[PDB]
Amino acid sequence: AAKKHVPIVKKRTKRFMRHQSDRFKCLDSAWRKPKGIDNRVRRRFKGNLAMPSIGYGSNKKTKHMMPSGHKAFLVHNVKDVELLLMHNRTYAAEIAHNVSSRKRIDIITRAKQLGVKVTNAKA
RNA sequence: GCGUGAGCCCGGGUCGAACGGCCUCUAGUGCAGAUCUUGGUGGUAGUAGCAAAUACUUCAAUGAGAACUUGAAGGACCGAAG
Ligand SMILES: [Mg+2]
Ligand SMILES: [Mg+2]
Ligand SMILES: [Mg+2]
Ligand SMILES: [Mg+2]
Ligand SMILES: [Mg+2]
Ligand SMILES: [Mg+2]
Ligand SMILES: [Mg+2]
Ligand SMILES: [Mg+2]
Ligand SMILES: [Mg+2]
Ligand SMILES: [Mg+2]
Ligand SMILES: [Mg+2]
Ligand SMILES: [Mg+2]
Ligand SMILES: [Mg+2]
Ligand SMILES: [Mg+2]
Ligand SMILES: [Mg+2]
Ligand SMILES: [Mg+2]
Ligand SMILES: [Mg+2]
Repeated sequence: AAKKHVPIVKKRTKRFMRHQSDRFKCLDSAWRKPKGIDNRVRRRFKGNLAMPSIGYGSNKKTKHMMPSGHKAFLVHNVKDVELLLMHNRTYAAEIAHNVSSRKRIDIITRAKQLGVKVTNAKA
């Protein structure tokens, strides 16, 4: 179980999609700030896409925290997962994607010994 | 799943030989436009159309397949500045 923490509030779950990326396939959905002189999104017309702002920033107490209350730490081996020995209530280990199956099993066993949560343990 | 965001990480599939994090150093380093360059691909669309030069028809053979292959017969044109 994670450390006691204030409830996690996101202030927003949507992704801030790029303007007209829904209409043009040459445009990736990744956010781009519209620099056009006449742009309605830039000028903040009612009923349009919202632009990201620092006001959407998450609470400093719960930033980078997954819903279980843990912060993800990427591990590539057993020695990496052993760095979380003193942090099993604040940090959860995420096994790197390019780790072989046997090394994944070793990391999972060591994390079970240490009491460290693994976010992608099932395989 | 994380980040306000650019982005980052993971699960599954495909795949087959290299690759990444951190601190510095470096630059031919970030694209929707430029009637931009090269290449590829659409709707239009099975659409416009394939209509000058009189014209083809019967039987048989060949052949998987015959109006525009061939034989025979008929009907026609060029009509000696052909
Ligand atoms: Mg978000
Ligand atoms: Mg103006
Ligand atoms: Mg090879
Ligand atoms: Mg350049
Ligand atoms: Mg382009
Ligand atoms: Mg531009
Ligand atoms: Mg072109
Ligand atoms: Mg075309
Ligand atoms: Mg037609
Ligand atoms: Mg015509
Ligand atoms: Mg015709
Ligand atoms: Mg004719
Ligand atoms: Mg026959
Ligand atoms: Mg004919
Ligand atoms: Mg005549
Ligand atoms: Mg005559
Ligand atoms: Mg003469």
